[PDB]
Amino acid sequence: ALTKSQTDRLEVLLNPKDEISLNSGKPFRELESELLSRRKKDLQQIYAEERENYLGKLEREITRFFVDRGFLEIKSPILIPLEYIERMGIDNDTELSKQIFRVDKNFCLRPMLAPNLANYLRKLDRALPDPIKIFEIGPCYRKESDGKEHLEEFTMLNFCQMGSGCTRENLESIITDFLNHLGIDFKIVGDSCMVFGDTLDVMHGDLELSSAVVGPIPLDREWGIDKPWIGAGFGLERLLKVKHDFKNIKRAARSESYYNGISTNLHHHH
Amino acid sequence: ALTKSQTDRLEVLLNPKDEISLNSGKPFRELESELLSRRKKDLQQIYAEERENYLGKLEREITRFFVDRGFLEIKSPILIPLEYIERMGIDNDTELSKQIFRVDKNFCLRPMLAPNLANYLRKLDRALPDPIKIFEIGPCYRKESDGKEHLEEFTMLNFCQMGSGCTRENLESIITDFLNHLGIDFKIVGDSCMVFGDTLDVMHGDLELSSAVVGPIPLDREWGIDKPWIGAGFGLERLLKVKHDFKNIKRAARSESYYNGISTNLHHHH
Ligand SMILES: Nc1ncnc2c1ncn2[C@@H]1O[C@H](COP(=O)(O)OC(=O)[C@@H](N)CCCC[NH2+]C(=O)OCCc2ccco2)[C@@H](O)[C@H]1O
Ligand SMILES: Nc1ncnc2c1ncn2[C@@H]1O[C@H](COP(=O)(O)OC(=O)[C@@H](N)CCCC[NH2+]C(=O)OCCc2ccco2)[C@@H](O)[C@H]1O
Ligand SMILES: [Mg+2]
Ligand SMILES: [Mg+2]
Ligand SMILES: [Mg+2]
Ligand SMILES: [Mg+2]
Repeated sequence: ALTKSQTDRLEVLLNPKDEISLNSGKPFRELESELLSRRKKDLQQIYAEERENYLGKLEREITRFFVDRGFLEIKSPILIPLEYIERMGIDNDTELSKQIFRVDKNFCLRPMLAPNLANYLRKLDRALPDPIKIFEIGPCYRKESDGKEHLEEFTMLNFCQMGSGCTRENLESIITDFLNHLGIDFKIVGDSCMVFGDTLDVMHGDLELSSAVVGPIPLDREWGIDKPWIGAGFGLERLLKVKHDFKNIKRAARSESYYNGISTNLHHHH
Repeated sequence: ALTKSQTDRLEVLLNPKDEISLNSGKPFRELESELLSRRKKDLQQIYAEERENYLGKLEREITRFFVDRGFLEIKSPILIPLEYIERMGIDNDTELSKQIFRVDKNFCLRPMLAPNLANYLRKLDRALPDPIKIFEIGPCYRKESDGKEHLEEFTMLNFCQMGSGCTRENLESIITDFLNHLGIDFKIVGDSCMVFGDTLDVMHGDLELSSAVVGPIPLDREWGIDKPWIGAGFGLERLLKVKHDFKNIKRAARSESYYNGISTNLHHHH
């Protein structure tokens, strides 16, 4: 019989495609040696052939998709003023407020892309023709209980449009074209959150890929926005989790422990 | 005569290619209106044509260069254990130690990529053939006096090789092939730093593009490295500064104030 420590170690080395059972009586060593060989060969093939990191590669694929559809690529600060949190309507006694990583006294790691993108929409409206279409991909941060679907350090895509064409129909059509491009099935369900109000959540089974919003909303005034807008935020690690059938989202994260979902800890267990 | 406030505002709107003088007596308005028109047209053309962010585009170009030359693309954590700082030989009473953004009690924003990459080298050595070649591009953080050449939030490339081929000659040859690819002239000068010891600094005039190291070094033991290695770190914003002849590195940074070196603040000054 395998101990919990042993079972945990074999789970680390097991990949979704494997058809190997941890409950069929084989000694821990036979199982560990088999899996280590498979994972070493997996890394050897990546190194010999493509050499691209899944998170980087997905960012690049997504970037191409939105640039080709007329959206401006944004790269904004990750370390942001703490004041942006308050101004997003996140009161400091709320749950999301307790998820913020504070830095020094007056800054934080951004938990979302929206405030920076709201500032870009306002500013670009002075220069660009209608409709204004922009997107950003990059790191975001939230203190979490984690579990299998949450990370403290994750990667968000947020695209948005402001001016004409900002209807629920167009928003759903963009989401549909995007997830069709990635080859991911989904449904849309109505939900709500404290910050934006009513949302359209993009679901893969019970897993939330995205929350999306059809503006305008009352918050807009605080960011100097006064036109219709639509936008959606997606977690890249969640997209990878679905695409590669990972059981735990940690396999898709920035990590020292996994590379393209393959364990980097290829020592023997004792 | 222009006030300091006026001169500063016009400097924000001026771009390197402009042949417009702020010292030839024209009223502030004539100058401000001219520059605003140029910058709006610059943004309009980016939006109509390419839509790519310089920092993102450069990351993608660099990634392709190193992947095609046999280096594995790494995406590791930005938020790292504070203990990694100590173990890099950065004592807490040193100057670099005072540049660290601490997060909670036991973490920090990484000020460099090396510790994460050292862990990857050690781990991948259990799986990959000689030589092991890896690189990472991403955000790094240092409290700075700033000025025209430093940012608190910047983007580093670090490539490294471990095993065979880890000579000064090969390191210089990679650096040369890389900067030749980017179309940037440079020289190499010997320097030294507290962490790695003797370095080879890659200079464009008086501007440091990179520090590079030929190992092994005594620090290696603390990271479980015991083979020869070579590596170099480059700032992407510094590369952009040179490529686009920016006067201030802030034009190349993740920002809400500049997009591809063009001011996003296109209001009228009073
Ligand atoms: N902990 C953790 N780990 C992994 N993935 C995670 C995660 N937490 C979230 N995700 C993934 O991100 C997606 C979106 O997160 P969310 O909390 O549901 O939604 C928001 O953060 C929100 N900002 C998304 C965009 C809403 C539309 N708003 C917008 O476009 O604003 C644009 C500009 C503007 C105008 C006025 C105001 O702002 C999760 O679904 C998950 O995948
Ligand atoms: N504040 C600020 N703003 C803009 N750009 C900045 C900046 N500070 C630095 N830069 C740019 O980064 C380049 C490198 O920074 P550095 O301090 O000179 O050098 C280092 O950080 C160092 N880690 C670079 C790599 C050295 C080689 N080491 C390595 O490859 O390790 C690999 C693994 C290993 C094995 C054993 C131990 O580790 C600046 O030149 C500037 O452009
Ligand atoms: Mg949540
Ligand atoms: Mg949601
Ligand atoms: Mg320095
Ligand atoms: Mg240096």
